[PDB]
Amino acid sequence: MENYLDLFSHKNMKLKERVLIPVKQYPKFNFVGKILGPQGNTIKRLQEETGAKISVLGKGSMRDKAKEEELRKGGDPKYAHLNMDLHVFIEVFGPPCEAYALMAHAMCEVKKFLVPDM
Amino acid sequence: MENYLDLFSHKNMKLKERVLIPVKQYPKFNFVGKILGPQGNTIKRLQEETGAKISVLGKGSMRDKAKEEELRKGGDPKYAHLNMDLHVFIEVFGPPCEAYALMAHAMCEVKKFLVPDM
Repeated sequence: MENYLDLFSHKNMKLKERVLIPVKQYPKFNFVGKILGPQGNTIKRLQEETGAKISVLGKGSMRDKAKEEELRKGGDPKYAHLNMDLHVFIEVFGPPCEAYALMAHAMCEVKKFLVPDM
Repeated sequence: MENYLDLFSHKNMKLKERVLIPVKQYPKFNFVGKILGPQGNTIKRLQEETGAKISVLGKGSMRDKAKEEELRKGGDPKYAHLNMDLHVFIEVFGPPCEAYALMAHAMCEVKKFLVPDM
C-alpha cells in the first residue's frame, strides 16, 4: 500500500524519474547532442517550458569521452552517475496537482526526444 | 534511488494515489455525497472525463452507517478498507507519458472536489 496524500500538508511533493535514453533502439542517433543542443540551449529551453529540472546523466552525458574518464577516475562522488546507463533525470516538486502536471508535461516533452521517429 | 523507465518496455506503468478526504478542514461538508453524486453519476462522469479509475474508500464511503458496520463485521477482505481514513483512490495505467497525464488530469479534478472553497 501507500502513504496518503494530504492536500493540506505544508510540504511539497517531489516526483522523480530516470528515463533511459534508448541507445539500443537507435545505436547511431546522437541523443545527447540533440537534447542538450548547441551550448546546452535546447535543454535550457526545455526546462523553462516544462517547469521541471531535467538533466542528462550516465556514460556519454558529457560528449567528451576524455573529461568523463578523468572525472570518474578522480573518485569525486558528484560524478558517480558517469557509470550509469545514459538517461534523462526529471525532477519536479509542488502540491500534488501541480507536481503531476509538471511531471506529465516534462515526461511528454522528453518522450518526443527519446522516440525520435514517432 | 529508483528503477529506470524504459520507454520501450512492453509493460504499462501504473500510478496510484490515496488522497485523504479533508474532513478535519471541513467537518460538516458532505464530500461523499458531492463526489458520488445522485446514483453515483458524478463519480461515473468523473472517471469517463479523466480516464482514471477513481473510488471513494474508508469509513463513511458508503453513506449507510449500518451497511458499513455489517460489512466490516463480516470480516470479508474486500471490505477491509472500511477501517481506513476516508479517501479517494486514484488509479491509472499506461506508457509513462499517458500515465502521468491521466494522473495529472484526475488529481486536478479531484482537488476541485476536495478543496471546495478554492
